[PDB]
Amino acid sequence: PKDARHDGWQTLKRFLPYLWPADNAVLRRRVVGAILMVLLGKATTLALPFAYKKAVDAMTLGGGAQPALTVALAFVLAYALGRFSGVLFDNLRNIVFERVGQDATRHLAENVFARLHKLSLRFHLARRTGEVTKVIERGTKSIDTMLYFLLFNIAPTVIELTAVIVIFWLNFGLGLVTATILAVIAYVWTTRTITEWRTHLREKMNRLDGQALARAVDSLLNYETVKYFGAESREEARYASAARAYADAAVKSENSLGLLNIAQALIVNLLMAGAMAWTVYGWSQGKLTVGDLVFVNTYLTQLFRPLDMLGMVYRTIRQGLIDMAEMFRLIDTHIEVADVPNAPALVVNRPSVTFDNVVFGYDRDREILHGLSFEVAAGSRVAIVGPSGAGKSTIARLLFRFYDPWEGRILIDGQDIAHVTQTSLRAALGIVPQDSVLFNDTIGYNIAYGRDGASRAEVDAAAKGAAIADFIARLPQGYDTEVGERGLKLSGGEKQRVAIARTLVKNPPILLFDEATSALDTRTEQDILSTMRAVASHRTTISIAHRLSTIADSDTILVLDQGRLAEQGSHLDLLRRDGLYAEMWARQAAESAEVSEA
Amino acid sequence: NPKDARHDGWQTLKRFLPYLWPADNAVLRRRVVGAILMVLLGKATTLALPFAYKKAVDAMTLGGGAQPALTVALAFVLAYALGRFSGVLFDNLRNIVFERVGQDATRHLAENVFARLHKLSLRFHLARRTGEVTKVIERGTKSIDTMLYFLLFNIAPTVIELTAVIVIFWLNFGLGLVTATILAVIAYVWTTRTITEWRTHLREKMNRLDGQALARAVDSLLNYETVKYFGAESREEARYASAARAYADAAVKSENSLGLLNIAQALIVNLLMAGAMAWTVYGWSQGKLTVGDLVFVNTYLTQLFRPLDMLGMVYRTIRQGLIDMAEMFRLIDTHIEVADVPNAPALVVNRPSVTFDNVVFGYDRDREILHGLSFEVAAGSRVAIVGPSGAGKSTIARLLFRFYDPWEGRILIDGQDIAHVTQTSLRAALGIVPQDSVLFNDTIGYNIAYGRDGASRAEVDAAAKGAAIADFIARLPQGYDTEVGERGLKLSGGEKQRVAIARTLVKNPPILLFDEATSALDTRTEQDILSTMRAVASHRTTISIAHRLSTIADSDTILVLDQGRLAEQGSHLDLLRRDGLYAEMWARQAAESAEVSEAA
Ligand SMILES: CCCCCCCCCCCC[N+](C)(C)[O-]
Ligand SMILES: CCCCCCCCCCCC[N+](C)(C)[O-]
Ligand SMILES: CCCCCCCCCCCC[N+](C)(C)[O-]
Ligand SMILES: CCCCCCCCCCCC[N+](C)(C)[O-]
Repeated sequence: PKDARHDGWQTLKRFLPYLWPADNAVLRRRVVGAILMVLLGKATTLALPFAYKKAVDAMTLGGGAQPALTVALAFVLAYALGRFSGVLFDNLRNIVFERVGQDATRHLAENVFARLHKLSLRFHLARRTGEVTKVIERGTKSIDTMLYFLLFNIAPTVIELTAVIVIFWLNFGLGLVTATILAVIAYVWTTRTITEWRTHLREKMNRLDGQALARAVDSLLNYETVKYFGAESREEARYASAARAYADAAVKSENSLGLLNIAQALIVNLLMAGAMAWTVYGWSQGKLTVGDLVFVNTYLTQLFRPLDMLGMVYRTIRQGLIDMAEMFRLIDTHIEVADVPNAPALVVNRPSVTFDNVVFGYDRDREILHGLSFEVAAGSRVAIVGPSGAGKSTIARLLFRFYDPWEGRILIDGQDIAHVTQTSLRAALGIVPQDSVLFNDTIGYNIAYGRDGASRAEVDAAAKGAAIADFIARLPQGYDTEVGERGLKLSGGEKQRVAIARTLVKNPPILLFDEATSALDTRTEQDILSTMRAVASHRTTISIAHRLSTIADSDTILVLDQGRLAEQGSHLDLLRRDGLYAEMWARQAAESAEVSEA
Repeated sequence: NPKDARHDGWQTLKRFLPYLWPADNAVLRRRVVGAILMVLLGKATTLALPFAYKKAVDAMTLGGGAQPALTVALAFVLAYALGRFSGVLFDNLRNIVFERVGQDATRHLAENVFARLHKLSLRFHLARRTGEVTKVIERGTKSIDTMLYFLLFNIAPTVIELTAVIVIFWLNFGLGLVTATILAVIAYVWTTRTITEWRTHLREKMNRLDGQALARAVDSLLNYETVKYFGAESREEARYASAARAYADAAVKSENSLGLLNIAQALIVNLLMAGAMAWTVYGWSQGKLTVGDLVFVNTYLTQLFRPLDMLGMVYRTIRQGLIDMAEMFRLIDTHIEVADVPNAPALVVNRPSVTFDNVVFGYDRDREILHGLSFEVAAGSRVAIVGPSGAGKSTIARLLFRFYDPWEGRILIDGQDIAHVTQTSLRAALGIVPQDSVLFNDTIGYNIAYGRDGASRAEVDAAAKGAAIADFIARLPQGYDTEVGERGLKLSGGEKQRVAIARTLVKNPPILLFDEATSALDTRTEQDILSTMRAVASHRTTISIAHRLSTIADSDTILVLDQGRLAEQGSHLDLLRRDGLYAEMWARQAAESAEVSEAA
């Protein structure tokens, strides 16, 4: 299986089950029909030059003005009809297949998509919409072009080349056979080596093009700054030099194409010259008819027509195979966090949260949690705070099982979250993160996202609960207002309110505020804090906060130092202890005063 | 006037022709001539080579005058092969010789448009998304290049060949044959075109669906965390699958239609083939035509219809290329709102005063903002401009840099109306630190050096020091070669403002503008940067446009705008004493800060 040379062959064999699904009968029928269309089309194209030979033969055999007229007429008509017919077969093959190709590549994409969702968070799925989109577009085009070239250019040509070898064998040579085989070998090898050089030139040209283009775009998007420094002439010169570098590279790449074409023309035409000369010489001895010259000429031109594209085909087939290989590598990549076999669902009857001696870090060379233990009582409002090395920023990620502890365990109710299904676990958890994100869709879609079947009544109830309902009411399209971009832009407080609403639709027993107000301004922070307190009403709530004043009303506060629980208690008890929390409090207070000073 | 014509493809091409035939470069003109010669040689060769084929056949079937027939046939066969290779050689030599011409012409068109875009008014608001613009321009470049190549090296050679084939078929056959092939070409073109319009529409629908599917997938992947938080994986998968199926259906239709065009083309071509070959053989029956003639006619027809095998795509591309090119010329045509007057003198700043003289202005003609604004800023003085929401102060810097002209009134620097001087000299007199400074996609050292064209490493260092950003750059791994902006290291607002101060330091302008310079900063950052700003304001005329009055209270004088006019003028104390608009504002701002101080 995967235990193989890892070449184009393996990638292709891996793709083969998509083309021959074994789920779908209809597609299998289509593949068969397409193959029949290939065989018919080749049969037709091989046959039609014989029709040409006969017409010539009848006019040359050949004592004057004879029934040769009827026969020659019949044969030219057969030849023309054959030409049209082969085209009909080829286009019919394309048509019958296209559904197969489209389905197979779709299923491959869907499999990759699903896996990418199963894979680890640590794969840094935070990047540019444009860059990713360009890459995926490029690869999609790559794999498609590749499939079409492989199935409908290379394979028919292998069949035709073999048939021409058998035919040329039976009726000529075998000097003819060796000459054409050597010609094909030289043609392929030459095309290949020149193509490798050409692909390198293409890459350089492409990179230069990107550079000139980046210069123009950066310049234009910075029109104000360019005016401010009166730098138009400068930017023009800057663009122009880049544009010149690009043009030089383009001239080189395009010229190298002329070289490949000429090289190919020489090979084909030496073969033409030799084959036709030899055919004439055979005719001179009465061994071969005059029709034979036409026969050989047609056979060779037909053979070498698909190889006219060979260079491009090769580059393309190469690139696609690379890209597919890449696809499969992702499908192959192992999943860091998995449900154990036959994992039970989490059942939350009492929503306590326990951290039991948790040792964790993102990377094995940097340990963040050094044996963290704490208990959060069901229904309590708790805060987790600490200074810079405390490790509090891991809590949410550990709790939703984005990662597993190196050592120790996390429990909800009485249960190790490592031993339950990931879906049931996340089903018990609500989060309002620091930067909530909106999908590119309506406010309603975004709120409804909290639970799969969510009704509009539910969206309304949640929107009320987060107090974003009036704002939505004052939009013309209300809940059908598109947001994100290109959509309406929301303020930070508005987005946090959507996030809270989303969680309200989910309606979880355990709710996490993960630096929820950290990006908000003061007035916004104070406003959203009452909504948060209200929404915390009959849930176990864990608030992870930088600014202590925002969490002072907590039932209890857990203070972390150096990956362990340093202090615990209510805000007054902690101030009374004169410990780490008290110090932080003083410090934050002092800074608040300082800003007020100025 | 060439611009005085119907707006079609012909006009667009005629506009492009001077780029192809420069009358500046000459070398390129030679290349164009040479390329045309390669077209002619290549055509002569391809038209000639079937005759060599015809003759070879003739020597084999009427070997009476052509002997030794083996020798005659061989010589002709070799002639034919040599001819094939030769036509290919001419064609590629033509491409090679032209390619520099093409690249240069399109480069110049691009440079003309670029220069224009910089000349056009700010109101076209040229700040938008990099990815979209880049993909569009890439699309347009590919589009125009492809149409040029198809026009010069597919359509035109085919016209030459088609005419030649008509003259030849005329002299030596038919002329029923001439009519038949011409009818065939006409049917072929018409069928191809009508099918192509339909196909192009299907292509557009397909493409739009593809983008939609890709966007759903990308939104999901970039939102892996949120998708996780809500257990929404299956939902997102189904959501991708639905779009993906819509795309696949559209693609299937589009590719199927390709099969229809190909089949229609083959029907037309092959009917012609059948008729021509029948007519030729029957002509042979009557002793009119040689058997070589059959081969000759067949070869001629296949050669004629090979470049037309691409006709559909070709048609789609050339059309699009022409549209895109027209768009280019439209930009070049668009008139310039703000221009130097003819033979404009340089602005000469000896004493750097600034005068606003009865200035009436608005961005748009139905909304007037400045209603006759007048003020004098003394050379070397430090002044602030403040006002409430409708005062119009946000226009001042834009008027000074002549992004726009006053509707009425004028602006003077050192007694010279800025409308009548060269824009470059005027802008040379002015420094600005704007509210949001922007960085080029390049190193931080480049961004600082940008203040003056020839800026030395030393000047950059001095400016960085004056901006108090030198220490920060030192602690960068790559120092001045640290890449910044998008695709680069992210700088804080204060860091960006400090880079802007450094650029202005490199520039060393006589007059300096702080245009809401600290308005995007937090309080401490603002307080830090203000001392730097004051130091750099030392011996310049400085104009500070500020929302927050406390940040400008130490000004030599303060200009208070209300409703597009000068309401109040004077020192911060004179203004508090008057108990006027500035006083009210001051009081209110103080109140607000205290209220904010309250929440702690
Ligand atoms: C309809 C075609 C769907 C198949 C999936 C296409 C995704 C292409 C991504 C290829 C990128 C691989 N890589 C990283 C080497 O570029
Ligand atoms: C939105 C209007 C587009 C006009 C922009 C033209 C600026 C010149 C950039 C052309 C780039 C040429 N290229 C891609 C070959 O480098
Ligand atoms: C071959 C290089 C010539 C400059 C390339 C400029 C690209 C032009 C893109 C124009 C597209 C505008 N549009 C879609 C409205 O037609
Ligand atoms: C690291 C990049 C690999 C990501 C591949 C994701 C494949 C998602 C499917 C996108 C296919 C777009 N399509 C086929 C509709 O054009």
